[PDB]
Amino acid sequence: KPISIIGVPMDLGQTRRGVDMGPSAMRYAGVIERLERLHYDIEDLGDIPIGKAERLHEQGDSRLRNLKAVAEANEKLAAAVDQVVQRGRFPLVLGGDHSIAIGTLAGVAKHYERLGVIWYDAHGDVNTAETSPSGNIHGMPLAASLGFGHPALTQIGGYSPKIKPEHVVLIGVRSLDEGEKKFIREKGIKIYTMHEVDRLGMTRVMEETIAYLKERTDGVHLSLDLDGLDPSDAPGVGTPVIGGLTYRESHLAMEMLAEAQIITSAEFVEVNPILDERNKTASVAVALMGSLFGEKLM
Amino acid sequence: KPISIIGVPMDLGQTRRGVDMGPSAMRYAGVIERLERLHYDIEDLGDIPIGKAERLHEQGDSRLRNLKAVAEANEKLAAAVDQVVQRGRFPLVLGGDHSIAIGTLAGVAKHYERLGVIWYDAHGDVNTAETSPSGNIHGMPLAASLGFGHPALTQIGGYSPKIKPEHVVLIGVRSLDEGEKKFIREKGIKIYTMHEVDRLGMTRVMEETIAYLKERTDGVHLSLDLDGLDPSDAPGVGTPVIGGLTYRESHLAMEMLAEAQIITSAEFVEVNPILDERNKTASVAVALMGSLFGEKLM
Amino acid sequence: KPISIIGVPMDLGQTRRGVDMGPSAMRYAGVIERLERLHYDIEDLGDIPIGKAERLHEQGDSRLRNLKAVAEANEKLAAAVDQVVQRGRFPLVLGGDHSIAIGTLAGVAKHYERLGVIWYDAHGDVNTAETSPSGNIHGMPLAASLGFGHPALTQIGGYSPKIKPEHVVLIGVRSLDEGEKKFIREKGIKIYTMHEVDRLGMTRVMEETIAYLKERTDGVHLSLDLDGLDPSDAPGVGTPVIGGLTYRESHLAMEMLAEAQIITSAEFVEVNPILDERNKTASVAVALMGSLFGEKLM
Amino acid sequence: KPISIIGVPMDLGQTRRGVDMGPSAMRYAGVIERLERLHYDIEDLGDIPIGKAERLHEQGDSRLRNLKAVAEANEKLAAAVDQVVQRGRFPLVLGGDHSIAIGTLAGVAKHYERLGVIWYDAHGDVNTAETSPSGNIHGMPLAASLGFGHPALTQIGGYSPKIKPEHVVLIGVRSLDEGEKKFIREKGIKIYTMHEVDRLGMTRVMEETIAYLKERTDGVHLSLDLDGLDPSDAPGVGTPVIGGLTYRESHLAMEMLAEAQIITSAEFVEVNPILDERNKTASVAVALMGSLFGEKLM
Amino acid sequence: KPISIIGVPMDLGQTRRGVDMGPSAMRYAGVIERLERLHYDIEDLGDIPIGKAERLHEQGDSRLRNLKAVAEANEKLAAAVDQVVQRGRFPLVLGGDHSIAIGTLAGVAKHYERLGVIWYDAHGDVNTAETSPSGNIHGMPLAASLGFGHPALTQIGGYSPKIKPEHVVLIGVRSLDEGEKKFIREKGIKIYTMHEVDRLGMTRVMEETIAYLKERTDGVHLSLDLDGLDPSDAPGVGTPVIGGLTYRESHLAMEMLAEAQIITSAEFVEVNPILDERNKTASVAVALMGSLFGEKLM
Amino acid sequence: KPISIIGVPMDLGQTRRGVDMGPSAMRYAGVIERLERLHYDIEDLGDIPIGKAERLHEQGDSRLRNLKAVAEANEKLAAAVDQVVQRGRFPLVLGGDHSIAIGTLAGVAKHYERLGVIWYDAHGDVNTAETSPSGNIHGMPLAASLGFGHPALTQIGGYSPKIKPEHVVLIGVRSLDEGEKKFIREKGIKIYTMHEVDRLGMTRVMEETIAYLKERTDGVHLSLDLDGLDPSDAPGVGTPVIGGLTYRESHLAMEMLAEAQIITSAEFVEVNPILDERNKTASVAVALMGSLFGEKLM
Ligand SMILES: N[C@@H](CCCC[NH3+])C(=O)O
Ligand SMILES: N[C@@H](CCCC[NH3+])C(=O)O
Ligand SMILES: N[C@@H](CCCC[NH3+])C(=O)O
Ligand SMILES: N[C@@H](CCCC[NH3+])C(=O)O
Ligand SMILES: N[C@@H](CCCC[NH3+])C(=O)O
Ligand SMILES: N[C@@H](CCCC[NH3+])C(=O)O
Ligand SMILES: [Mn+2]
Ligand SMILES: [Mn+2]
Ligand SMILES: [Mn+2]
Ligand SMILES: [Mn+2]
Ligand SMILES: [Mn+2]
Ligand SMILES: [Mn+2]
Ligand SMILES: [Mn+2]
Ligand SMILES: [Mn+2]
Ligand SMILES: [Mn+2]
Ligand SMILES: [Mn+2]
Ligand SMILES: [Mn+2]
Ligand SMILES: [Mn+2]
Repeated sequence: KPISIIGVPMDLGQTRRGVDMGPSAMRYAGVIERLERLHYDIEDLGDIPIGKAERLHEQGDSRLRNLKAVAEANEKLAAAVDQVVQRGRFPLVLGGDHSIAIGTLAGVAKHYERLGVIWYDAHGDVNTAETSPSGNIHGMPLAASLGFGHPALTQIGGYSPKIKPEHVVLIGVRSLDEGEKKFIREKGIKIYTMHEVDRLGMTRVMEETIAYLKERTDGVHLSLDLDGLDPSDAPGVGTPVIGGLTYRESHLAMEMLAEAQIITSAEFVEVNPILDERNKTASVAVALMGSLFGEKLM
Repeated sequence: KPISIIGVPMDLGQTRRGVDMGPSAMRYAGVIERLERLHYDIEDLGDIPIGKAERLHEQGDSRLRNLKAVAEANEKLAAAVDQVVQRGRFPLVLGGDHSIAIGTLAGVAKHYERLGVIWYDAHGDVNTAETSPSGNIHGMPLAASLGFGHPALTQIGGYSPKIKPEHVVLIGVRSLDEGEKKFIREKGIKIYTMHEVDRLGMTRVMEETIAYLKERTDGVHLSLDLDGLDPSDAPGVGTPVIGGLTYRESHLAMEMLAEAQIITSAEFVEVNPILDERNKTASVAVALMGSLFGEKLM
Repeated sequence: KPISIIGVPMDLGQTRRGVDMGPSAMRYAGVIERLERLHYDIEDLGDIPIGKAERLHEQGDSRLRNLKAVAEANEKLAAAVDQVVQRGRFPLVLGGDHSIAIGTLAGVAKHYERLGVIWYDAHGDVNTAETSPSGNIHGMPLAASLGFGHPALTQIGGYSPKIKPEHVVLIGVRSLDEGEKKFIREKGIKIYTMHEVDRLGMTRVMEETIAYLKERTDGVHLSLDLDGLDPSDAPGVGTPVIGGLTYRESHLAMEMLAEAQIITSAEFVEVNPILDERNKTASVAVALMGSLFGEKLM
Repeated sequence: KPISIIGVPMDLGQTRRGVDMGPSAMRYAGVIERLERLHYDIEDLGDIPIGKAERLHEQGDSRLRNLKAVAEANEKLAAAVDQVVQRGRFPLVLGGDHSIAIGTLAGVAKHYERLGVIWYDAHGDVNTAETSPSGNIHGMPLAASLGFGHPALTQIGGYSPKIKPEHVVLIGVRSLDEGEKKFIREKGIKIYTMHEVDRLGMTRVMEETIAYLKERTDGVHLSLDLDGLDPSDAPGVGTPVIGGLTYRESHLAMEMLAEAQIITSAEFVEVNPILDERNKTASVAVALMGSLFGEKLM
Repeated sequence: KPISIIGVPMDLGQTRRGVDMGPSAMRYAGVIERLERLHYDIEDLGDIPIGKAERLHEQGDSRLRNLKAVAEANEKLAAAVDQVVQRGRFPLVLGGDHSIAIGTLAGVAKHYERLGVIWYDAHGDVNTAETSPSGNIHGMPLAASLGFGHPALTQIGGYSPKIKPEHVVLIGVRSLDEGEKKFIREKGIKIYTMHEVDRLGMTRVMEETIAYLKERTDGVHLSLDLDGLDPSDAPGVGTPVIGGLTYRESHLAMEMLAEAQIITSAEFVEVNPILDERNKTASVAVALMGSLFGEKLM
Repeated sequence: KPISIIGVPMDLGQTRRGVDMGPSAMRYAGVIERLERLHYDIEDLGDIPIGKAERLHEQGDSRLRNLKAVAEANEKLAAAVDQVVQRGRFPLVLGGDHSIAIGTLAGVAKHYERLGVIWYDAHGDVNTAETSPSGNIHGMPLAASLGFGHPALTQIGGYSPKIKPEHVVLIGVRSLDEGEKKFIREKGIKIYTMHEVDRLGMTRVMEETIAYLKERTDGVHLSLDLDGLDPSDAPGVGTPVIGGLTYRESHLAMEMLAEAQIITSAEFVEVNPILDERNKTASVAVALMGSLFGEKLM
């Protein structure tokens, strides 16, 4: 299927400057060339225009920083993603902080009966204004997409929820807020923390994940946050957490997904050039995209 | 069960300065806070007073450096640990070179019919004056606790041996003196060298270890030497050996032990701030303690 | 005097991706805040729109890569800078590869009888299509501004030359192409290579430079290329050259310039986040700007 | 003159754990051996007992954290230093955060008509409860010794002030709070910030400093804070500030002082093993002490 | 069986200087000492004399650089290896770029009915003048040994092919040229790329490899290219490729081979001191050789 | 004057393996290319054949390790150097441990009435069997050349002494053995330790050195030991000593010597690839050679 790249230079879902440079860092790491090589009809649709954050004092509220700007940008993203899907192309979204998942999922989900999601990350991203210890929307996209959160975020695209809890698989988690542990537990979301990765190995984790979703969804969205990988492998992220997934485990994960042919949409987020060591993180993301799209060693 | 912390600023069992700073580096790495967060009744009993070593030429055996001072301090530790166990609390001992295991085991062992020991280390620590290539008592604690060595060491606490060979499991070993290989072989001590860890995986090694001990002991003491981990993960150790256990394997190990609920006492040793990179090693110890005491990702 | 910031996300004057991210890396390194603290009326005019380069095979000269797009963008910059000077504000230009000096000098020069230029760099940037070993316009801005090169470059702003050779002082030079050595020699441009910096000391070099220019110009433009500093201090540059100016020498230089009160415009260029170590280079630029604008230790 | 070493494991004048390990890190870096080699009658008097900080809520006040504990410890230090001086020995104090300077100066000053002070540091340490942005007493010792501050600190030793402003020379300063700049300016304290070091060179700075003091004091106290050196040379400090004095400049400074024979008392502070890279900082301090006490290359 | 060491200071099969220093870096890393310790009758036969590259204008070597010189050196190597085998000694060949495999296999193969080969590498080394993107013979030894390539290479030793495709097992591959992918695919060579290593694990991979070869060969040659290990573990190699085999995986591999007792000859290649970090790579090689030759942890 | 390169792969004058690799690491760092570029008639005469160390039990060398082998190699070197000088060519000797200076000076000195020597080093290299704390001849070449030491060393070339103490200038010294301090002091050798470099600066030091020698010699030999530079700049050396000469200071030194046109012969020694970081040290050497031979920035 042809691919359309949409850059979302988003940094409103958080407070550290630099993550808005993620889309072009990956471009500069050679994302187009890498995929053309695999014989893809790749198209770069450019970047979604992101506004300037409204003063904290007139925004949606403290627990939801930049609510309106984040919401607006996500609306635009959702429209772009929708069009791409309508054109029969695979939407490959580049971030940008994780709050963009709200827009991506909004543009995609409506096209599937039962959309599944693989959240490759160090965090669960299932906070709400109530549970968030930061007020940063980049830590709420999964919860919002499940229909839990401020309506300005849960209603992006004019519908909700985008996916069901039983259709989500979290992988690589190692940093959950108390509220989130409760949410995951209560909503019954399938999760493989680093404990399971270390205990079962990435091969079993991926095998179980693929089987689980293939068995109950009609499309699967890969929402990959680079902080899911260990900071030594992906140093350029806003909220790094040690003891993460290795460079090799991540390639095995992408290769298995490619092999399974279940990924129908994808986004690579949280790449921050300003916190990186010579674009290493954007490079990992591009290499991972290569594997996901079929690049093989033999 | 409530926890009591006992610091043993010991460096007499070896020759490199700095390991005596281990207890406070771990305190500064936040050991109390980490455990309080887990809802424990944690108490810090302070540090055992360590004497000064007498003139080497006045010492009566070069194969046992600082014997008197090491024995003396270990007696004190044994008393302290005994007191804690008597009070119904779990003794968490912080080192300090590994020779302190002699005191810890002396204070604990007497309270169990068949105490088991998990020696997580790169070394066997089973030397004697006869086999030691260094004369450093920090390389003799396991042998001494098994009743093999100078009576000044084997009789701490007024009894011997503290544990039986068939109740010991060595994990992470990769540096054994010839005499030690003979000792382990002949005494029939269960050992998983890096070869087994690589070949079987930490999960299998830990499963077998837990099953083995749970099946024949009434308490299990964890004697964790930070040099068991790779020097890249735990740089601050006096006798580093490459090709060690990773940060993740160690967390998995602690997590499985916690899960099994078999650990009845523990000690974290060989942390040396002076050979470290910004307290990294002390921090690893604290994070591993978190996992040992039940800290979970989900 | 109030300051106006103009970002020029330019990478057309060279071939390595990333230098276009320079303006925002410096913004993220806190340029506005640093200057506001000094009590300045600082204004950020945004970024000059940079077009896309036309097909190389369609371009009419390989010795002048991206000539049209580079000229076009420089025209825009010149207009913007002119506007700022007309408004009685100091133009602070952020790059972006060094080819932007053509636009900056074009907008400024017209306002002075004898504009002086301090070129703090590892290179002379005095190549022409004839002498350039690369065809990269970023290595030609000083020559072009002196009226030497392709008219598309020498005529930006509708006039030429912008400055006279006798009013230029090169500092920190350590990498000159043969043609450039000839140019500097023949045009009689004052130059302090690393040999002079080492031999005389930065203090003497700066004293002589300030006296020289103050004695014959009515305004002085500081064109600071971060690659003038040693790669260990400023790693994020496209063409690093070892044996450069230290962090301290650069602060002393800026401090002496501020003290002299001769700088009437300035530009900080060649910052590339993608070749950097956690925005270090952009940070150095911001700290140097602080000193240039009067920041003092006591 | 014979030397007496007094360790002051102080961390109450600040908030980061670890600086209390400074005295023994330097001991472990071999301070005694280094000085014995120079044929000194060196004596180690041990460490001053430091209490536990009183709860913020019952202490002297917010702007003066741990006031009573700091004061008390300084009283003890002053008594110890006084005795040493009375015994005709040179007092060499090892810290420990800089607040210990209050005790050292109290024990020394009373023995001189006009005691001079060389404050080798990145900071001025002339804050008061009024000007302090932290409430940390380690940033007030110089001001307190000049008689400016809370009486609990200004009256240590039963007298004040300990020295006169005109008898103080600050060297290496590069991080002053606004209040401090005012204090220095108004009290007329001689200061050589990094600007002067870069501009005049360490040789001239030291020459001027030595002449200045030799010309008006009857004894000179060297209060050396390791953060005075660049963080790359002395990484183990609580409040590092970039762009500092090099390893060589510091040795030249010590060698010139030794040569001048004007230093009558000294203290090396802020060494923190826990923030260091393999005791590098304590090692620098010991090497510097070697130079100060006469160690020469030829 | 007694061991004979033959150094082959070869760098003709490639273009980066330094790999000719491989043999002595390993000797300096203690290869003799390490093997003597295991009680071997080790003999060092010295180095094969290698020639100088003749003028390109003279002889042609665009697709086959240094053909004559590489061929002549390999003839010498083949003779030396043959003699050692004839003397009933195990030939341990130290390189030197991988083109030396042509000579090693030529001297060994003729002595076995069905010689097997384990090619531990990041590359396939199965290029031909036709498929090679570099013209570097160090990327053609496996193809040449299989009887595919220039006769000057395929006929070394006076016979061809040296081994059969079905008796070859590639391990650690992660960088194959298109032509090589086709070759491996068509020739039916057994291969475990990093995908298989990650998916099955090194234990499984080695078990399958040993059973596969033991089941159909009468001897097995280990051709170990240090670049098979990740660049972080073996930095000193001419063509590093990230995402490689770890230091522990490699030890496990060597330990299992020793255990299986199937290796009848071996070579360690591509060690380049000039691209290394303090002989780290030569050190890993010596360590791996120790394991291969029976060194055990217990 | 035409240049002849003579490699001396010597490691007999010391005990750490690797320094014998110095000559080719420099060749690989591009020494020929660098000098040809300066339009020199450069010739590479190859390497002096060096022997193997004979059994300690056989010949004695505790205070004079490898005496016979070091002496014999130096005789060969002396002949080679003599011939080159006889042919009217400048002898450029590449080491190899510093003991080779004995052979270089032996081949050169006889051709001058008053040969001067600039010993750029961290050490004095003026030990004798009596004063040497190591028995390593690489720490005795200067003393031996001055006619002090074992006759096997002092008589190389059939004459002694090669030079006079008053014609020697040591630069960069920071590590002298007590006996050496006495020797230098008593022999009246001119020396600039790091204290003088720091105090006077490299410009002053070189000016004084050039005027001193130019005023009383008819030729000057540059004996440059890379360990004279700081270990951060030249990491690959057998006996590094911190607080050394910077990369820039060394270039200035070479630039001033070239300018003075007083150097008539030279040798670059102690380069050890095996203790280096990617040939960095050999690279610095080649760079310094370029400056020495006239390479200029302008
Ligand atoms: N859970 C944290 C971190 C989220 C990071 C998202 N990129 C929060 O909600 O603030
Ligand atoms: N086995 C060695 C090293 C022991 C290290 C103990 N911490 C010895 O006995 O000396
Ligand atoms: N002088 C070289 C390098 C210039 C670098 C400019 N930023 C050239 O003209 O290509
Ligand atoms: N000036 C700052 C830092 C002082 C650091 C003293 N060691 C303060 O007063 O908080
Ligand atoms: N496959 C590449 C790299 C080979 C590397 C061999 N050591 C080539 O043939 O050029
Ligand atoms: N002075 C010491 C070190 C000399 C190093 C010579 N390269 C010695 O003679 O052993
Ligand atoms: Mn995350
Ligand atoms: Mn996320
Ligand atoms: Mn151990
Ligand atoms: Mn141990
Ligand atoms: Mn430049
Ligand atoms: Mn430039
Ligand atoms: Mn300070
Ligand atoms: Mn201070
Ligand atoms: Mn390879
Ligand atoms: Mn290979
Ligand atoms: Mn030396
Ligand atoms: Mn030397």
